[PDB]
Amino acid sequence: SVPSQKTYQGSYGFRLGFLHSGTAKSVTCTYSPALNKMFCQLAKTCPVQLWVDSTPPPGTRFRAMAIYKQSQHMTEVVRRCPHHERCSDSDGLAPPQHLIRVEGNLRVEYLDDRNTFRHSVVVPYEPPEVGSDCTTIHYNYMCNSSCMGGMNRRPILTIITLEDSSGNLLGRNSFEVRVCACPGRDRRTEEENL
Ligand SMILES: [Zn+2]
Repeated sequence: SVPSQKTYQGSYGFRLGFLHSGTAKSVTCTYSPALNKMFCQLAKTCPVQLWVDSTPPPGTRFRAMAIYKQSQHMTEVVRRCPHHERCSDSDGLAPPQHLIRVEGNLRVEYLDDRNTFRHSVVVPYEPPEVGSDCTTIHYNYMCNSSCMGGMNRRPILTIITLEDSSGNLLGRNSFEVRVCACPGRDRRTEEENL
């Protein structure tokens, strides 16, 4: 039981885009093109852009789900550590076990899969303003990569699926995530190896 991570642009040319924030110490979120990897801080805004070549149907939704990047951990459900699950950081919408939240959207929906037990967060797709190129969603990651009892220093991927009103697959993309105290420093360091 592991969700597919195969990239699939689909009929609407579904792609992800990210801000070009750089690696100065003050950045709270930064994306590495070379590593296809997002470096972000705990509970801080994480902008992800949805790009499409054609506007998807009314009722289209997009879903985010985390899985472990390493094959020997892939079947394990990614969830918050007991400490953070018990933290008083609720937004009144997200379940306490869920790693990924959506910020600033009251139509957000959260799922515990009854069969796979996977967590995911789903949101109604809205097309960009006519003068805009893409739709920006603000995610929050509610555990650090280094959380004891949670991700436990294990790398994760976030999978974003585009789906129709019936939940049929329309598109898929993914990116690796590290949730850390110093995204800029950590990105610059990880790219040093290239
Ligand atoms: Zn944690």
